[PDB]
Amino acid sequence: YKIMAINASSLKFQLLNMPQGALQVGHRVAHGGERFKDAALVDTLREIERLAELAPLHNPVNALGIRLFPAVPAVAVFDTAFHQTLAPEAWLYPLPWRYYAELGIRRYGFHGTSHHYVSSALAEKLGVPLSALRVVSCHLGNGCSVCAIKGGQSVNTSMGFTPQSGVMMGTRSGDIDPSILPWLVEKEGKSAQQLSQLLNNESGLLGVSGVSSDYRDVEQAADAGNERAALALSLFAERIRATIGSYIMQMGGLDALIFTGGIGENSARARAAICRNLHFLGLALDDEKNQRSATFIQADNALVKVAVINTNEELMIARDVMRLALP
Amino acid sequence: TYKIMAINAGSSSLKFQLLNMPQGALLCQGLIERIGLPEARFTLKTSAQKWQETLPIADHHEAVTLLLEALTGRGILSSLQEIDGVGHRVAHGGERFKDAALVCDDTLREIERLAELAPLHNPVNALGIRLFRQLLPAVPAVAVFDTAFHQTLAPEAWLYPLPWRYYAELGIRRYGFHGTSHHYVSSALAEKLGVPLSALRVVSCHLGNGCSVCAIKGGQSVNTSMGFTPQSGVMMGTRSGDIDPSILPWLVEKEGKSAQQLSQLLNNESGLLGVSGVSSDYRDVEQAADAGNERAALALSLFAERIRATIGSYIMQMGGLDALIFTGGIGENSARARAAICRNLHFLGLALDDEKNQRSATFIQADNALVKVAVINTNEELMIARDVMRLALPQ
Ligand SMILES: Nc1ncnc2c1ncn2[C@@H]1O[C@H](COP(=O)(O)OP(=O)(O)NP(=O)(O)O)[C@@H](O)[C@H]1O
Ligand SMILES: Nc1ncnc2c1ncn2[C@@H]1O[C@H](COP(=O)(O)OP(=O)(O)NP(=O)(O)O)[C@@H](O)[C@H]1O
Ligand code: NA
Ligand code: NA
Ligand code: NA
Ligand code: NA
Ligand code: NA
Ligand code: NA
Ligand code: NA
Ligand code: NA
Ligand code: NA
Ligand code: NA
Ligand code: NA
Ligand code: NA
Ligand code: NA
Ligand code: NA
Repeated sequence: YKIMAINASSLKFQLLNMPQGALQVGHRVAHGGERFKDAALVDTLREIERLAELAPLHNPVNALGIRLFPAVPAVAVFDTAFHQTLAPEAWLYPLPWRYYAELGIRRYGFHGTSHHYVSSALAEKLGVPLSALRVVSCHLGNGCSVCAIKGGQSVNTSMGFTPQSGVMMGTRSGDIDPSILPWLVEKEGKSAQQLSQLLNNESGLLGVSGVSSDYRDVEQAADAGNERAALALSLFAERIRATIGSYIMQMGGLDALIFTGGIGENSARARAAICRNLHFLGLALDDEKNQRSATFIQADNALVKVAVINTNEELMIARDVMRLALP
Repeated sequence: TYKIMAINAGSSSLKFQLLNMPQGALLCQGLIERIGLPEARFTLKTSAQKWQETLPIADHHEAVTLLLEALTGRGILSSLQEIDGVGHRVAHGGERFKDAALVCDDTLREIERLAELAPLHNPVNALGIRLFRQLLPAVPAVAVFDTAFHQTLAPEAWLYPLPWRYYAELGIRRYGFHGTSHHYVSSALAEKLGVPLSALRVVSCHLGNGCSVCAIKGGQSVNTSMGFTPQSGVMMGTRSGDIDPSILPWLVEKEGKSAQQLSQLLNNESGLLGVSGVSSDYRDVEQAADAGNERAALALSLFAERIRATIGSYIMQMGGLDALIFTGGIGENSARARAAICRNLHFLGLALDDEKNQRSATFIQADNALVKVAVINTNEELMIARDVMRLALPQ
C-alpha cells in the first residue's frame, strides 16, 4: 500500500501511496546487463555488483544501497531492462565478433524505465493496447535518448554501450565518427580518460554553444544573437530527427511520437523544430496546443499523435515492487 | 571527339582509364600495383585484348613511364599529343574545394596542406599530378575531389557535437566521400528519368567495399554517411562504420590499443569480415550464410539494417523521397541485398518488382509504387572526364 523509491554521493527517495500514486521498497539499478530482462526480487545482489564491471561508478553504489536497506521485500529496477527485447541487428555493433562474445560490448540502452512508463501512459490515454501502436518516444533531459516501441516491446534505442552515445545531449557528444578518436590521440596525445571526459563532459550543447549545459540558457543566448548557441539548438533537433528517422524506417511507419523529460515536456521550440515538415508521415503540430504543452499537441488533420507526457520513474518503480514483491 | 585520361594513384596503386569524349567510350584501362614492393604487376586492357607483366616498378615515376610508353607502344594512341586532358582523383579537398579544380601551382600546395586529413592518399594523389605535369607538360590536368560534392551540406549536418574548438581549430567535421560517384549516379538518374534533379529528393546508396549513402535534394548533397574520414557511416566490408564512441576509450583503457591499432580495428578488422568471421567479400559471406553459418547470416542482416537506418535519417531530413538509387559492386548486382534493404517501406509508397530486381533492371520499383528505385552502374572515371572537359576544354 505504501512503497518507496530509492536512487543512490546522493540518495534520492520518494514514498508513494500505492496504487493511487499519491505522495520526497524498490531500487534503481543503472545496468542489468543481459542477465536481467526484468525487475528482480532481491543473490541478485551479487550479479548486480558483478555487472559493475560495465557500470563501474553506478552499479555498486546502487547494490550497496540495496544492502543498507529487514522483512521488507526489495525489487531492483534496471534502467537497461526494458531494452532487452532488441534483436541482434539492433544491438550488435559491426566490430570483430569477439568484442561482443568475450567482452560484452553491445548496445544496451538506458532510460528504459521512463520509456516504458510514458509509452504505456500514452496507451492508457488513447484507450488501446500499447502493442497496437508504433511509438517513438524521446526522453530529452540532461541525458537524452530515443526509443522505438512496436508491439509493446522496445525494438531500438539511441544510447549504446554506455549512456554517452546516441543523440546530442547537455554535455555528451552523442555519436560521432569513431575515427575522430584515434586521430585525437595521435594529434593531441589524449589519454583514454581525457577522451572519455571530452565525450561526456564538454561536448553536446555545452561544447557547441559555449554558453551552457542547460537548454533554457542556450536558448536565451541564441535569441540575443549568439551564433554558436543558435547552431547548437539546430544540431540538437537534427540529431534527434535523424534518430527518429531511423526508427520509423525500422518499424515501417509511426502511430504516435512521445516527448518527455525536462526539455521534452517543456520546450515548445524543441518540439516544433523536431517535428518540422513531416507531412509525408501525416505528422504536424498545432501551434496553440504545442505552446501550452497540452498532452496531445498534433494538428487535427494529423495522422500521427504527438504527446507531451511527464515521465514519472519513481511511480513506475513503485508499480514494480507492487508486482514482484507484494502480489 | 577528345581523348581524356582519368588517373587514380594509390599508395602502391596506379589505376587509369582512357576515354573517348564526350561519348564515354573506353579505349584502355589498367592498373599498376605493388609499386615499390616486390610482386609489382602492370595490367592493361582494351576492348579486345589484355596485357599483363610482372616486372620491377620502383616508384610512381616508373609506373607513369611504363603507362605512357605502353599507350603508344600498344598502338592505342598515335602519339602522346593525342591526349587532350588528364583528370586526377584526389581523396580530400577539405573546405577549400567545392568543385573540381584546374591544377595550379596553388592547387597542388593547397592539396598537400590537406594531407593533414587524408594522409595515406592526398600526398600520393598530388604526386600523380606532378609526375604527369612533368611527363606531359603540354596537357591540361584537373583535380577531382571525393569531398567536393558534399560541400553543399549545412552546419547542422557537418558539425559534430564536440567542443567548438575542435571544428574551428582542427577542422574536425563531416566531410563525406564518394562525392564523384553520388554525383554521377544522381545525374544519370535524372537523365534516365527525363526530370531535372532539382525536382527530385534522392537517396543514393553506393554499396561496395566501402559503402556510403547520400541525400540529394534540389540537385545538392544535403547529407552523407561518411563523416570525418571514410571509416564512418554504414557497416562495410572491413570498416565498422559508426559505433558508440565510448567503446574506444574502453578498449584503450582495457586492451591498451595505440591510436594506430584503433584505426586498424575500425578500418581493417570490423565490418562484414569482423561479424561473419568468414570474409570481407559480400559474395563469400553470402555463400557462407546459405551454408548455415549463423554469423555470416547475421552479418548480412546487420549490413542491411545499418543502411536502412541511414536512409531513414535522410528521408526524414528531406520530408520524403522520390527515388532511391543503388550503385557499387553490391548495389548493382545483389538483388537480395536490395530486397532486404527495401522490405516493408509501404509507409513511403516504396515496393520492389521481383522480376525486375532479379534481372538487376534499371528501374526495379513495383508498378503501383510512388518511389523510383534505380540500379545504376557508377562510373567515376566518366564523371572525372566530364569534369576535365568542363574545366580544361570549355569549347
Ligand atoms: N521549462 C523548461 N524549458 C526548457 N528546458 C527545460 C525546462 N526545464 C528543464 N529544462 C531542461 O531540461 C533539463 C532537466 O531535465 P531532467 O529530465 O530533469 O533531467 P534528469 O532526469 O534529472 N537527468 P537524466 O535522467 O539523465 O535526463 C534541464 O537541465 C534543462 O536543460
Ligand atoms: N554479383 C555480386 N553480388 C554481390 N556482391 C557483389 C557482386 N559483385 C561484386 N560484389 C561485391 O562488390 C564489392 C565491391 O565492389 P566495388 O564497388 O567494385 O569495390 P571498389 O570500387 O573497389 N571499392 P568502393 O568503390 O569504395 O566500394 C565486393 O567486395 C563484393 O562483395
Ligand atoms: Na508498441
Ligand atoms: Na542518445
Ligand atoms: Na550526435
Ligand atoms: Na520496415
Ligand atoms: Na590520383
Ligand atoms: Na559543406
Ligand atoms: Na565535403
Ligand atoms: Na560519404
Ligand atoms: Na565530389
Ligand atoms: Na552538392
Ligand atoms: Na558510410
Ligand atoms: Na555502423
Ligand atoms: Na523534412
Ligand atoms: Na510499411
